[PDB]
Amino acid sequence: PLGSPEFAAQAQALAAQAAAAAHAAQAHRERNEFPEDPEFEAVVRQAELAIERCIFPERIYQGSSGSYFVKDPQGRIIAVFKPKNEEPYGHLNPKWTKWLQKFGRDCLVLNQGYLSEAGASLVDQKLELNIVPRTKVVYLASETFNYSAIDRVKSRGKRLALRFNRIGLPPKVGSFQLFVEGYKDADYWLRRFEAEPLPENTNRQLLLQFERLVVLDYIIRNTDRGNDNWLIKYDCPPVIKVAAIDNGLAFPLKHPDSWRAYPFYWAWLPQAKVPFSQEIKDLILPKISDPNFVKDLEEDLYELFKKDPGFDRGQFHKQIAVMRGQILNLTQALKDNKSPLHLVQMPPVIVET
Amino acid sequence: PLGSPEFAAQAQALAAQAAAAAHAAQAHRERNEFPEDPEFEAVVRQAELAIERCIFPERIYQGSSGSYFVKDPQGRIIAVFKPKNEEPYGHLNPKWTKWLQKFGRDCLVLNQGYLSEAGASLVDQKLELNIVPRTKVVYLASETFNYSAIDRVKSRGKRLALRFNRIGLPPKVGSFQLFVEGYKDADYWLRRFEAEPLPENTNRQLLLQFERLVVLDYIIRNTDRGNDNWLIKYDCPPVIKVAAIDNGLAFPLKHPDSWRAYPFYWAWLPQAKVPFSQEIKDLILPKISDPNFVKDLEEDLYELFKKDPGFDRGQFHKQIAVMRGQILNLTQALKDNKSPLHLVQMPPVIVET
Amino acid sequence: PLGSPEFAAQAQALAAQAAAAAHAAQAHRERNEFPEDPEFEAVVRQAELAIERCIFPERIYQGSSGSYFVKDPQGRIIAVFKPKNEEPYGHLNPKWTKWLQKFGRDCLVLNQGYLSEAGASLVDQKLELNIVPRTKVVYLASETFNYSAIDRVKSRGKRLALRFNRIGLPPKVGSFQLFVEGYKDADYWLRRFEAEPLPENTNRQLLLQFERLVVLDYIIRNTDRGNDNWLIKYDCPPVIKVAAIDNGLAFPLKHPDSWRAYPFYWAWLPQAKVPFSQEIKDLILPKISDPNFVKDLEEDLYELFKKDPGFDRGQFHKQIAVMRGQILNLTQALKDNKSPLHLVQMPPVIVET
Amino acid sequence: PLGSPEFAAQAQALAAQAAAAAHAAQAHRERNEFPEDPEFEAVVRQAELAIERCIFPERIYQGSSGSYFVKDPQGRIIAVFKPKNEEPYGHLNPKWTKWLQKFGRDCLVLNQGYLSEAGASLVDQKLELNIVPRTKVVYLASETFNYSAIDRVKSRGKRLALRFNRIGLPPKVGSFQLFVEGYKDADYWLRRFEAEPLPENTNRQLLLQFERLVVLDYIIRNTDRGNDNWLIKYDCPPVIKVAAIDNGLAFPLKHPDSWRAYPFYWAWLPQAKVPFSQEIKDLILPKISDPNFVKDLEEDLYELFKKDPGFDRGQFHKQIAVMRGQILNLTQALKDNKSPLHLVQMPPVIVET
Amino acid sequence: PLGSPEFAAQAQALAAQAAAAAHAAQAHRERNEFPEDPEFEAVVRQAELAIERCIFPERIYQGSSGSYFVKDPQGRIIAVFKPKNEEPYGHLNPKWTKWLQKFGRDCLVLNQGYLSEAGASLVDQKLELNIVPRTKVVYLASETFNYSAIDRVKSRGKRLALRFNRIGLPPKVGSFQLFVEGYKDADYWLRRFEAEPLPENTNRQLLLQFERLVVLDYIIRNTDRGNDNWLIKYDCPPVIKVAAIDNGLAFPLKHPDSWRAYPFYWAWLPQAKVPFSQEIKDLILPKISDPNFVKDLEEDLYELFKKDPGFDRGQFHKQIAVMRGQILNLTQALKDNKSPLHLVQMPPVIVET
Ligand SMILES: Nc1ncnc2c1ncn2[C@@H]1O[C@H](COP(=O)(O)OP(=O)(O)O)[C@@H](O)[C@H]1O
Ligand SMILES: Nc1ncnc2c1ncn2[C@@H]1O[C@H](COP(=O)(O)OP(=O)(O)O)[C@@H](O)[C@H]1O
Ligand SMILES: Nc1ncnc2c1ncn2[C@@H]1O[C@H](COP(=O)(O)OP(=O)(O)O)[C@@H](O)[C@H]1O
Ligand SMILES: Nc1ncnc2c1ncn2[C@@H]1O[C@H](COP(=O)(O)OP(=O)(O)O)[C@@H](O)[C@H]1O
Ligand SMILES: Nc1ncnc2c1ncn2[C@@H]1O[C@H](COP(=O)(O)OP(=O)(O)O)[C@@H](O)[C@H]1O
Repeated sequence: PLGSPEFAAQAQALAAQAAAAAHAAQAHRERNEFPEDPEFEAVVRQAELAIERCIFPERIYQGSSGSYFVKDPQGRIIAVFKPKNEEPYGHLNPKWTKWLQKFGRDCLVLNQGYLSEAGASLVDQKLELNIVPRTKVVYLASETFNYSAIDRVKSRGKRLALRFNRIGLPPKVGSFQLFVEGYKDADYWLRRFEAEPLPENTNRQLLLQFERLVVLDYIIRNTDRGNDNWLIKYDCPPVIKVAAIDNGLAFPLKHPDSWRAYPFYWAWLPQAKVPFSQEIKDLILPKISDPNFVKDLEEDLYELFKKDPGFDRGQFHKQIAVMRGQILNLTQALKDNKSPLHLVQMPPVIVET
Repeated sequence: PLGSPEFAAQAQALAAQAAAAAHAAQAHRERNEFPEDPEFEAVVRQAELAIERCIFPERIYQGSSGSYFVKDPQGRIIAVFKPKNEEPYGHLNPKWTKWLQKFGRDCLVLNQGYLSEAGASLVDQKLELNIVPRTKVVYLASETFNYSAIDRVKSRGKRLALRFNRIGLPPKVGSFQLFVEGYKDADYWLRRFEAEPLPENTNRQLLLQFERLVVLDYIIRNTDRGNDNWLIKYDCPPVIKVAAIDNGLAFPLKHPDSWRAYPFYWAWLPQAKVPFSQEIKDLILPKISDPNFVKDLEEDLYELFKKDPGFDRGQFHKQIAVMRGQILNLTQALKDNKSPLHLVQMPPVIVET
Repeated sequence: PLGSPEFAAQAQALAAQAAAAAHAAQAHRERNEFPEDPEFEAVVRQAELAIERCIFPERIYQGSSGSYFVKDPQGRIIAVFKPKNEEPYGHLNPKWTKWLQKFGRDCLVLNQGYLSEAGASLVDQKLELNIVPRTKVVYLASETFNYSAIDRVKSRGKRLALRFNRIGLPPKVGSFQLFVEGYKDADYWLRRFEAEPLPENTNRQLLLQFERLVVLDYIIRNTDRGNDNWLIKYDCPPVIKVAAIDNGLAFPLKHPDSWRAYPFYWAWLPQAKVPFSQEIKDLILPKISDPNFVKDLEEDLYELFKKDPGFDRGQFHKQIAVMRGQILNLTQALKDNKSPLHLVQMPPVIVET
Repeated sequence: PLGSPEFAAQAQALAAQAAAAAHAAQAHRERNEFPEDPEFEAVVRQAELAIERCIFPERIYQGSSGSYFVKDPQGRIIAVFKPKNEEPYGHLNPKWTKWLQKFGRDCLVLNQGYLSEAGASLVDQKLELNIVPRTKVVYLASETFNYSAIDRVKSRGKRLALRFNRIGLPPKVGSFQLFVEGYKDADYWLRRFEAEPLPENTNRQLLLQFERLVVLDYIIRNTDRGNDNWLIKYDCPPVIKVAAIDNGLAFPLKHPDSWRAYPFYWAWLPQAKVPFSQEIKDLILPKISDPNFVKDLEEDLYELFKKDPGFDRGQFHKQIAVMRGQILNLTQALKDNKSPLHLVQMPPVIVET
Repeated sequence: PLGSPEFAAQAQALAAQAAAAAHAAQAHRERNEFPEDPEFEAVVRQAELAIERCIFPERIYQGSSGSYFVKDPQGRIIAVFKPKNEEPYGHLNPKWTKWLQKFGRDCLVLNQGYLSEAGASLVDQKLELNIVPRTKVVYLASETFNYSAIDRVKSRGKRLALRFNRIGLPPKVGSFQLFVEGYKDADYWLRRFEAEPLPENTNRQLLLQFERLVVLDYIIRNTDRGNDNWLIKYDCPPVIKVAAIDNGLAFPLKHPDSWRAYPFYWAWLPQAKVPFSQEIKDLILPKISDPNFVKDLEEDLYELFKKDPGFDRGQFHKQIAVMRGQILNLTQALKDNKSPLHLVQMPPVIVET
């Protein structure tokens, strides 16, 4: 029916349903569905629930201004939430990027912290490191988040959606990282271990965890890893665990102008001279040296990243080019039984496809 | 020394000191000095003090999103603070006004609520009504006010001024109205009085207070007087007092397009039919019928108003033209022993100078 | 003669001579006169001389693309020259700065490397540290510098100035740092000393030098000090000397967004835990705690900085505000016999005047 | 399958492969393949090879700033390379052409020297003159070419392409003309011949070569032929050869405003009065008087020319119109046994199609 | 006191009074004062008076849409009022003139009808012709004029000026021409006279009047004189009078492109062949041939014309240049006892000063 009334009717079926799909996309996102990870989705519902019952995510007192401790309805801290528009460069929305070079010393993209945060977790899972607490992109509305004067006043009047939902403040997008319990700043424990050495079996464990951290931080090329920035959990009377937690500043789009800037702080630790174990070599090498694994990972990051309103294909390629370079270096250092310290000394490479 | 080296040196004395004055004006304002009213200034210091000791002005739960209960260091509520940039139209700063007509149904100016608030108090004092709690333009900085993401992050780092002041968040300008104790919504009491009439002596008092309210609300042509909006204080075992408290929406720049919109809600009360007393006639008439009193008042409002960044001489004339018209009507109704109700029925006049 | 023919003639004396001064300013700068330091000026003449005789400054092979080893007519390396327009952000000349915020993660100004370079030397002298080899702002023309295609072709034809000078390529402005002989990367020596400890008297010397480095790097808040970046000279059969040499990335305009980025690399050395000596306390404290010394230094930097075409008063204040903050911290740590390591741990302060 | 799923899939086959073709076009060009002339391609590989082994094309000392002597890995000069962006008007890239007339005295196009250079060779081959050394459009990257500050710094970091190529500096496009050995400035020999006349047989040879030069220079209407600009090779104890070498300024788009400007310098030589031989008449006439030969040549030049980013169809027609006019004049002078001198005296014609 | 406090105070006397003068100029104009002609001013007051008492100027039924019959309070027609903004090209206010040539066939200025109207009267008086009824530039406000929707609604609300004037609609500027009684279309009478000739004495009178018309229409170069356009008053049982009444389209800025367009319609009448009398020659020649009279007249028109908001000095010169040309021709034809018909046949001249 190439030019017939039967087809022109079908084209109008598609037209109006595609406009129905495009109208109701924002509501579909703000629903927070994770078919692929029900355990996480549960914790989000729990977060949403305490919000209704009026137990509000509270600002983190000593950290940044942009991060919140999400509480469950009982009162327990269950997650950390960092909203996109509460990041430092949260303004500058009318993308002003193409106007700038058509620059600069900056090596990170402008306002995609929450996506770095989420992407770190995504690389973690793909590599099976389990050091980054599951963290995903999530919508949340709360009295305690930083809204604008207009946003607040608009929201005093009763509003209803249509499925007769009440509408509070506009939900903010951000990273929602699962909170983990009984951990401490890596350096706190690290210096105690210096005073008291650990039983060699336990210490062998700490070292396996630490290697995983190195791998993760090298691939995403974290910009901001201190030794206060990862966490160690350790209880004596016997397991020891690390948690990689502050990954808002990774996935740069070029290696920094000077090598000295943005160092990996763990590279100065004595642990860093210990050559990579076999355990890490056959957990990681089978993956990162398969071109399909890297191809598949790149695409996972593409999907996650595109979500952002400000997404730029040009940037994403630059970002991936850096990562490829890291993967390359890492592969080498893994094949030659080198150590984390050796790895950070290898000259940075970019790989263009 | 009209073109000599002795004078050219004196001109450079003036140049650099006038630039020193213009540099350090913002710090001079944010200091909150009131030579003319030390009692008020004291309460501001007290507000500033609790801020340092970490007793923060808290958001008013049931009212608007833009208003805060300032507390003293003890915990007592001492003032209401409404910041300019937390008003509904707080955005729209790059004055976009001349671009609009060179409009509209709107009869109030855009973002000068705090000045209406302050101006109401200023008219109160000039007329000696003492129904508006002293309220002035004040700078305050606090964790609990609504700042932007940038403003917050910028302020985590230690900053010092130079007289080695610490610098918190940037101080906000707004209205700072003295809080008054033991009052209730005018209509709460008003309906009780209907059930229980008041002793005629007390009732005569309520009526004197009420006349003052009428006068104030008519001259500034309040846009937003409900009967929940003014307050009555009354304790039995014998004085009764009114408080005019929510004057953010007065000093319009034209009479509203339709007379029916923005009514004075007290005009429907039975009290409003009672003709103006002698007490009010010789408290007000000697003032508002002296052209110099009005001239002097206009200039007080000019000085207060100009403070605003968005101030517009064109608007201020329109504003004053309306007020003159009200004063005119009021003068008439006062000379002819008319009642508040009669007064609100008189056709609105504008007076152009 | 306020409006007379005698004065109008004098005003024309000034008009045409001020236009003569403004015409011939560029030639006056490109002359490289240093009344205040004849020893340096000599070395510049020597550099200019080898240029004529065709001994060309050669590109530094392993470093950056923007730096040249200036040779005397004999062949000896006598200076390092880094031209402004060969810096990384050398383009972007039509100042596009005000168009950007009226940003950003960048904490250094755009294209003022040569001035940081020169300013470091200027702070050195003022404090009498003598660890930075004298370095000033200098004009040089050479075949080997990176010119544009036009600049090169234009310069094949014979040109003459008028004092019948020949004109080669257009002279470039940059930093001209005196070359120092027999030094090596600080870490080269530092690790040898670890194998072989130094005689305690010599080692006490190394420590006095090192303190000076700390002081310099903290005040200008160098962004880019590695342990390959300063140099140690040491000959055994007994003095030891440091040279602070790569100061192109100091005088930031804000403390970096994250404390972890741009660390001072010497802070990890064991030397850094040794508390500040008396020798440094009475060489520096008498200076940096006199408000006039700081006032005088600020003005020296102002004069040097303004030279740049892109200079911005707004930036320069931000820059000075940072430095004041450093001076403040430094003063404290010097009074309390603290160590360099303690000093870098003190929270960064900004001081606004 | 005009609107079916089988076809929509095929359209996506084309879409993504055409985008793959368009992505990887620049890499395809920078490869320098000449199926049609393997002997030339070889010399390019040889040039590329010495570049890797670090034998760099060196600047031509006495000529222009834009030309380089390409060396093979042995050290021998094998080619002359003139990059497009090192031509005099190499800037002005954002084509600013249509903005200019919607002018001027200029009769050559702005920045297509390398194409004139290449086109001269292309006309040579088509006419079988063999006086222009084979010269084609070629990409080359080298330390010694004139790059920008950014281009240089960007290229210090290791980069890799993906077929795991290393990436040096960005390759420049230009003309790559085969270097020819043992030649001298035409006038050098020409004046010696005046002192010593040549054996009449040899001299008859010189004259056949010279006619070919005339033909070539007249058709492309070279703008810049001196008598230092073509070369004669001559060895006594017996052949003599000319080489037409500097053809960067031909293919004008109009005849010059004044006939006197841009003369053909050989027209003043005594040789120029000698009428065209039969040898040239039946080598050239059979060609240039066949309309198909001219049609075919025009299309060869079209293909070569379009390569340029700045190409303009409007200009190319004007260019071809001039050439047609020359061909016309030339045909005439060839039919009537006229001499080169007669030919240059014939009034310039333009032929529009 | 050239730079003293005594003078700076006097300069502020001038500043604020000159701003007082400039503020209250519009009110000063809208007052309609004619010191120089009290008889006219009276009739304006009378017009204003009937307006208040609600006897409104009524639209002229058969003429243009822009003209009104002003009535006195009794009901008698006393004047014709043509408002500027009711002319055909009344829009186009934001002068768009300089944007047009930096054109055209149009030979009149855009929207200055009322000034032509007024200027005709002004030329009449200066020459003492007394055929144009006194007409001046006048402000009037009336319900019946054509106002905009906004103008009307704005004016329902009571407004007062400050000398406690009420404010009706905004007053319009226009021409206010005295109405004259018992006249008829010139051609009505003219054709009757053809049937009945007039007594020769009366006819001699008609001819003197007619000459005056010719003079007036030629000098201002009326564009639009029909024979219905001037009026004759004639009563039998003995004077006869003409009235020149519709002069809205004179003072062109160039002679029309074609001579045939805009003819003087009286030129076809038989009267027009009768040579100019002595009476007109010594009433006009003594004037128009004195250069000072013309100089003085030009300045009177300048003053009148400048009033217009759209006034343009460039145009006014062109206008005066045309008139000078007419005066020149007229002078000639008056000296040589020529007739009106001869005069209109003389080629148009422009005279530039
Ligand atoms: N997923 C997590 N589980 C447990 N503790 C966390 C987690 N994320 C952050 N923290 C802790 O909470 C605080 C939050 O700060 P962080 O998220 O690192 O950003 P910043 O310090 O820049 O605000 C830190 O003390 C950190 O140790
Ligand atoms: N100066 C004051 N003294 C005492 N009570 C006040 C004062 N101002 C406001 N209130 C009370 O506090 C609440 C604040 O609301 P208000 O200032 O009227 O603005 P909104 O209701 O629009 O937020 C009201 O309940 C009012 O009764
Ligand atoms: N003033 C100086 N005296 C002696 N050696 C120097 C001096 N400046 C730099 N060098 C040395 O020369 C090289 C130049 O590099 P440098 O100026 O540090 O910048 P980059 O390494 O970024 O090019 C380094 O090896 C350094 O050790
Ligand atoms: N293809 C070639 N073969 C041999 N010699 C050449 C060739 N091209 C140029 N030369 C010689 O090398 C020098 C290069 O200059 P040229 O290419 O003519 O441009 P310019 O003189 O404008 O730089 C000249 O001396 C010329 O004689
Ligand atoms: N000053 C005047 N005195 C007497 N009658 C007039 C006067 N002006 C106009 N009229 C008459 O009133 C009518 C008005 O028309 P007029 O002013 O000529 O312009 P239009 O015909 O274009 O509207 C005409 O009939 C004219 O005869």
